[PDB]
Amino acid sequence: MKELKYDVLIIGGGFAGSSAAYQLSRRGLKILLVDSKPWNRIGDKPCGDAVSKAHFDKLGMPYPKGEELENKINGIKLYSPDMQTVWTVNGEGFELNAPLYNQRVLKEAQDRGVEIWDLTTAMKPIFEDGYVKGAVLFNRRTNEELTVYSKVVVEATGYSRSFRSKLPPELPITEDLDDKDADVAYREVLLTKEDIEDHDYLRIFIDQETSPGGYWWYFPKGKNKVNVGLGIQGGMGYPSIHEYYKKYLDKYAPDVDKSKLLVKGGALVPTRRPLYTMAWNGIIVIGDSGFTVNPVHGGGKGSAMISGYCAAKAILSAFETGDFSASGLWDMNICYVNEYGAKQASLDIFRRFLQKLSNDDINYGMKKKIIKEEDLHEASEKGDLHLSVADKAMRVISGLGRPSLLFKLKAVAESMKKIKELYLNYPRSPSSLGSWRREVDNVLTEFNKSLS
Ligand SMILES: Cc1cc2c(cc1C)N(C[C@H](O)[C@H](O)[C@H](O)COP(=O)(O)OP(=O)(O)OC[C@H]1O[C@@H](n3cnc4c(N)ncnc43)[C@H](O)[C@@H]1O)c1[nH]c(=O)[nH]c(=O)c1N2
Ligand SMILES: CC(C)=CCC/C(C)=C/CC/C(C)=C/CC/C(C)=C/COP(=O)(O)OP(=O)(O)O
Repeated sequence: MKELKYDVLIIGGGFAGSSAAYQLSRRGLKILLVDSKPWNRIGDKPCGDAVSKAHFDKLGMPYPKGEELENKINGIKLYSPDMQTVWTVNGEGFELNAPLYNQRVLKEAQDRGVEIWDLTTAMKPIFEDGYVKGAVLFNRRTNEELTVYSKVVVEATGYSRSFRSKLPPELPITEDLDDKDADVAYREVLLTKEDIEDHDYLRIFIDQETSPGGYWWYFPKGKNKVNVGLGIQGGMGYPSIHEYYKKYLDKYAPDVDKSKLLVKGGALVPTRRPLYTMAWNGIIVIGDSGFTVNPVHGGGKGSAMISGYCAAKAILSAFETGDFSASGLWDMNICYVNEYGAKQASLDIFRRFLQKLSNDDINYGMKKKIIKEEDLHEASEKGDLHLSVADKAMRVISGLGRPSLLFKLKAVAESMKKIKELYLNYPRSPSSLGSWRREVDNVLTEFNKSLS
């Protein structure tokens, strides 16, 4: 078959892949990005389509404008299980037309020298001499089966992790996902009968009975259009998520016009710390494939762009040292862990705590205000549950006279702090990875026991 040579092959054109291509463009490298979907459908994976504005600023990512921005967001309303307590968290964000913005990032990258092949699937990994050296591609637009050699492969295939799962299991880059370390999520976009009240605010409903292990949401895409859905924890033996959706939709969205359904669908959502290493010999993994999703609120589009940024930086470093080993690409880990990874690890622990709380716990915690918005902002943005904040919450929890998991909040905060420092001390070289990973596992397995 025909053979082509590129500096970098990016597999997947989602938020992760497109950002990597964008950040790498116009810097002396010959880059190819491929995606199985047609151009017009790239980026249309079921999503809430809510992304913080801060991510676009930090990474120098172009703001979503025109038809790419459906609704401006100025905050989030958080509802208690009994709907009695409502927390308001202010902050600027965007409700996106995800495919439209995704395709512009691709189009701009293409205008900057990046070659993009749609309707192209990476079938077989080229793994020779202990290295990832490219992939076999099938372009069904031209019915060609091409062999493409690259110095670095950027695996950005989303939750399917379809490419790296075909690599030898001895590679640390083939680390798989535990069922309980993920959520299944489902959403629909419908027009509403009445205009949406406070349509510039997202709505999140916490309820372990209507959405166990996750939450319900109501994300306005306009004055009369809303992205409504839910997420539940996988590996728990829960019935189909659509059973939950169909049963409790009217409670969280009584205003929707069910005859005006625009889109519907669901997918898997990783909810844990990222891959212990997101780089190895000749390969970097980003996005959902590298588990870059926020373990608490399930947001992954912002951190996917971050992973693409770090992938670009690491690859440039590799070419400047002529070293495409794990060691040569190791800055990928250092960059991402400091930018978002260390936060994920802390929130990974906090998630396990939150998912085991009862509705009574959450009702009590919110009504009695165990934490304030100043620290809630600090919590899900820096991953830090300050010990002073936990102490203040524990003094309130001490007023509870019934048995509750809430009483372990101080211990949870200490565990979050411990694993946070452990990730900030990420191994400088691949030779220290195994020792560090086992130390992380010990912290996690210990914490799981402490919740019982
Ligand atoms: C229902 C629901 C709701 C939400 C969310 C998820 C879900 C399922 N998330 C998470 C968010 O959707 C997700 O984390 C990111 O879109 C991940 O971006 P990626 O580019 O990694 O994956 P993504 O799946 O978007 O990209 C993968 C791409 O690779 C392609 N591909 C796969 N295998 C291939 C192969 N072998 N060859 C070629 N191409 C291949 C696919 O075709 C696809 O285009 C979210 N996030 C957030 O921040 N805000 C929110 O509101 C939500 N809400
Ligand atoms: C539904 C699933 C699976 C995930 C959703 C993920 C979420 C909640 C995304 C919300 C993103 C968004 C639009 C946030 C806007 C509201 C907000 C509190 C933003 C905070 O970000 P910053 O702008 O940095 O906050 P500051 O106000 O401190 O600057």
